Amino acid sequence: MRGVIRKLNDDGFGVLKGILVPFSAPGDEIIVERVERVKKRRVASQWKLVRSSPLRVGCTLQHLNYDYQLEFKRKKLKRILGFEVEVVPSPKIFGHRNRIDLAITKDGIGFREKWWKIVDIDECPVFGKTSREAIERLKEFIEEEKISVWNIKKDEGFLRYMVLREGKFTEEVMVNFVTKEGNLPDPTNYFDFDSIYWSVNRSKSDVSYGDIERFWGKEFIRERLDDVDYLIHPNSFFQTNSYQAVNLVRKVSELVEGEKILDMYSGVGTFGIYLAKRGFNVKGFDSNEFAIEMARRNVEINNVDAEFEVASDREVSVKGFDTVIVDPPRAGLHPRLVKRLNREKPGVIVYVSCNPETFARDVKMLDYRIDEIVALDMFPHTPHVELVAKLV
Ligand SMILES: Nc1ncnc2c1ncn2[C@@H]1O[C@H](CSCC[C@H](N)C(=O)O)[C@@H](O)[C@H]1O
Repeated sequence: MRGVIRKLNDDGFGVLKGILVPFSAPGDEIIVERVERVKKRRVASQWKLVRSSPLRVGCTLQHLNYDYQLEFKRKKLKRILGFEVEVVPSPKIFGHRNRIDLAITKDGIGFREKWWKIVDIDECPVFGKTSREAIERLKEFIEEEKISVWNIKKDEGFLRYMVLREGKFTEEVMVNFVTKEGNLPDPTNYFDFDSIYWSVNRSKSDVSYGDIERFWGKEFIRERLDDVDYLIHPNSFFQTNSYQAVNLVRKVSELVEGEKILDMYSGVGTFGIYLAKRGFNVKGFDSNEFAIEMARRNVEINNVDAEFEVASDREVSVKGFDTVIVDPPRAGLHPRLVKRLNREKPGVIVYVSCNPETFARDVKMLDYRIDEIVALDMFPHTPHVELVAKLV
């Protein structure tokens, strides 16, 4: 119950002689007051910081100097994968995030702390100054139009979330008001952003997206990575760190070989479209219809020639490609896809993953070795990292 934190575990929690301590730093001198058990482990729920570590300044690592965050990620990857992996710093570590979902509740605007309690905020520094402006306009909108907001105790109220998105390289901003059934007052006199959306979440789930009801201004905003534009819709996924996303698409384009590329699990075509712009012959697949539709829209606005189709990893053919890129969901690569890759043996596989343990698992099953690998800090202030591996 007393001692110095020696390291962080893989979720970012301080390790003191096999008790866990959240938001602690190696080198912290602490006294553990209260313990609790979380999945058969002792977790320090009340502790006293006696001496602060010199490493100190979802953001569970935000109390740590950035260089130490990167050191923690290097060490974690080496533990999981078995060897040193370079970690590329995010070009920016505040203002880098291009989407935030703010809950709008009786007792404040921000996010759940103690799930029943809201943390009220005036700005979100990882998103940047646009959030301060949106929040301040939102308060005026709510106040002057007397808008009913979420009462979390009863789960009643009209307005639930304000989701803010922006293109870091285009300066376009989209705001999306997610509500229950109702009538949203005209938001046009309160916001000056390029796109304003009203979405109605008609399910019982607490979610920060819903059915598109109306938009004012642009139907889509854009983000731009180098010379490639990507349409952003309230309901479509896009890498959340625009600055690192630039390094990620460049890195993928550098690792592929040949001319014929498969962009497997393409989503909205982040890799495939960038590669088509660079002159590759690209086909991409994803099981999500809406994502594929966005990828097709992206092909059009960039005037490239690439094809995207909806298919499951259980069925996709990998025949006839020079490089196959895979960016699988949390489950990793379907076993049938691994069999197909083993049989067809494309010259190069590029595997992108923010789940190092699943990557490590799948690579053992593939008849390939790691030729090159780097991690990109896509997720500053969290324990997560994005790996990009070239397999041959
Ligand atoms: N069983 C399956 N078969 C094919 N696609 C799947 C799948 N399960 C999930 N997906 C898709 O797998 C993708 C993983 S995220 C991939 C991100 C994409 N490369 C981008 O840059 O934006 C998602 O787009 C998801 O819709």
